[PDB]
Amino acid sequence: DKISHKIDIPDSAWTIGIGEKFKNAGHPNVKYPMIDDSYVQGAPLGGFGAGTIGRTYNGGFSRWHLEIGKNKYTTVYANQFSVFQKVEGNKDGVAQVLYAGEPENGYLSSWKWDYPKESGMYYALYPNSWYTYTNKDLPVQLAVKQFSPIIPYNYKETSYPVAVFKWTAYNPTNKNVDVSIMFTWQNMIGFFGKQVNVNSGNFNKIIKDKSKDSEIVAAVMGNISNDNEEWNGEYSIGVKKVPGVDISYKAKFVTTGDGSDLWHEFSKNGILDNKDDETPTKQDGIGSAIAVNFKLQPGQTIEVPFALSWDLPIMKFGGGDKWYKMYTKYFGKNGKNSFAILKEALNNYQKWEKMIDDWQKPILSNKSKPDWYKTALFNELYYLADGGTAWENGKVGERTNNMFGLLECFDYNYYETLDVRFYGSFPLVMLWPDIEKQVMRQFADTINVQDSSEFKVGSNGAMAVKKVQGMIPHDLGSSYALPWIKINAYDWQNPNIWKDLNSKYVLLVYRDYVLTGKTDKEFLKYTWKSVKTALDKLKEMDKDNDGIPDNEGIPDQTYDTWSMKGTSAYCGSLWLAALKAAQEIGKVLKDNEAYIKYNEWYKIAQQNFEKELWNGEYYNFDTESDHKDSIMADQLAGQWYADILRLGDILPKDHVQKALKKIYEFNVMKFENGKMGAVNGMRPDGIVDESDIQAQEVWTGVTYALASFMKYRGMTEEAYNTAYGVYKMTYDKSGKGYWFRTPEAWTKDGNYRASMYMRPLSIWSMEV
Ligand SMILES: O=S1(=O)O[C@@H]2[C@H](CO)[C@@H](O)[C@H](O)[C@@H](O)[C@@H]2O1
Ligand SMILES: [Ca+2]
Repeated sequence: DKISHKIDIPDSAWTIGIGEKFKNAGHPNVKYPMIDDSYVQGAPLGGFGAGTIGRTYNGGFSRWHLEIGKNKYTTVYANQFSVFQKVEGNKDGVAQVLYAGEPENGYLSSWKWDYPKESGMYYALYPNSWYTYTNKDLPVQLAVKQFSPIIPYNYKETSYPVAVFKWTAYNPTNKNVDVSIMFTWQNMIGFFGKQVNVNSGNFNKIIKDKSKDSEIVAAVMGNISNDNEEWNGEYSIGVKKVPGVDISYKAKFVTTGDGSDLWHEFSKNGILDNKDDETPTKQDGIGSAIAVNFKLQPGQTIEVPFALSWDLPIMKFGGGDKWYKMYTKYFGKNGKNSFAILKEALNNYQKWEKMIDDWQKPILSNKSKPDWYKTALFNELYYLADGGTAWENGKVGERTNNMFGLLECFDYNYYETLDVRFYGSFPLVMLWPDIEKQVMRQFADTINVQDSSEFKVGSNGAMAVKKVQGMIPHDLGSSYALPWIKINAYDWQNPNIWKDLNSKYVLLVYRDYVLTGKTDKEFLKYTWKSVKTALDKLKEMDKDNDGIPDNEGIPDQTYDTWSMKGTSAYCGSLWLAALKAAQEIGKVLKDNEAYIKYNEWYKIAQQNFEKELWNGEYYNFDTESDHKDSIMADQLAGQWYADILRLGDILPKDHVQKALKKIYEFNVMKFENGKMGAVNGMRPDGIVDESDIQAQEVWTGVTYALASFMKYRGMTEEAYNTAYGVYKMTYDKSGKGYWFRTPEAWTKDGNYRASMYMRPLSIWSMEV
């Protein structure tokens, strides 16, 4: 490998061999059907709300999130980079698709598949990823850096449906070598959303832009229709000319054929026919190809950028609503703007690389932090773009704001699940705070919505009211229904009786004020009525008059199957913290009566929480369950947020420290030797709590949250040891193969529940 000298991959990048077979992979541990797309994954391409495309470490464009809210795992085999090389003095060259695999649909048999093992590496430090190609039969070594411009505090380029592929080629040999690099792409108009005639009317065009020092050649893959539907728009691929390369292209090859129309050209001399052909297709699938050819002398390096864009301006949800995607603010809504997006990328990618470096540098340069932590911190961020992210720029057919939503996950297809976002929204408040405040305003606006229509609760078959006035919703809808319009899509349980949602809501509001500098009084004023309503409504659920809402021994908080009854450490502590936050907001907004009342409620509740739950070593799980003395990893969730919010001690420092040390000693170190995170419940005899499946699970996002709480309490070693098990399981050779699909949970056997999950974004709470 002579090429990793010529590029700049950070040591904290996650790495795997191209074509590597992973032997330990985990699978779902539930009986019901659940997504398992395998370990062949990579860092995604695409901005927020753009739809994303997962290109895997084997090279294939395989995890398709272009239909907003959906996960479709299928490799589109035509979509590839290929190489040709010919050593000066040899009669023939060699051509090779850079894909460690071969088609499963019978097509493109003429292409040279099966990129060999042990001949290159994949690296990822989101939003960047790289491939290196170090192959005994390719004398010129190649690398590519691929990315989308995902940039904190930037709401423009971060939205773009674009990717850049910056190639580097180096000749370590003593002979001249002819080299070509070819990007192929299928005209994917009709891949989803089109109910009949999926290819019909698709056509490809070639654009040559000859600006001084900025020559671009691109293919635009569109459809003859001007219909404004989710399916219609354009793809584009292209390249920018650099000194010493030439460009060639082929506008139309058939993807539902053997591929030789293209490949016989490429395999001869690495030069395409430059044949333009705008004829629309009927049934056949079609594609385009853009190539560069160059001669490298001994010792020579050259760099050349390609790009990909997708202008699919409309997202449709299953309940019928159609919305424009965010990037249309910058490029237009008519679906005929792929070239403009591509051109912007090819002309500005160096500036985008610097912007990414500038944001990653403070962390990367901090030599106190281990590399593994950096690997996880950056790579968990994949989910912000990959989680079905919806970011609207108007309803189709007809505002100041752009509504936003991130899915909980794909298996549980709910936008912004609040009990989860309490953990998973750290990166948004830290890095894209304007989006975070918009989401919270969305929740504020729902507080007094009432929908008295009844739904059947999935778990027990009881009927319940959809939305109760004064109760925060579980979620802002489903991609299968109507995001932002119809809330509480979740029906497996009744969230109107949950005991955590209203307290978490208030905590999130105050967090969002504190972590953006304690200056945004207008945000506190917008949300204040909803905060007061939320706490007042939750107070009504205190049936024994101890000042604390009572868990009911039935599904009533985020651990939906783990029954809490009476006062719980979890809900009780969140309540205490939410009261303290609201007192503070009352002081800021000069609402005396609120300050007065929430202080009184706090003092009573604090005294009783401590009396009811403090056992001398830790806080009991609850007051009334058979499992009341379980040690819960999340028992002091409210004090964790109180630390972040700078609200001081809700519980005594000594008792918090004892409890955290107990959780480390038990839930971490007695669970598979502390190598897999914090199990949720452990009995005081050191045996995992078997009262419910959730007690026997590690929750990745709970464990990262626990690690930040330990860190803030000076338990540095325990904090990183605790987090390390989650990193190991996710990313390491000894783990279970969950990279770019971190799950909610795993059991002690390492098998998982709910891949591609929002909660582990809580790792960013370790950077507070
Ligand atoms: O009912 S679920 O399967 O439970 C999931 C998690 C627990 O893993 C809950 O916290 C969340 O509120 C639910 O929307 C999910 O659907
Ligand atoms: Ca009570």
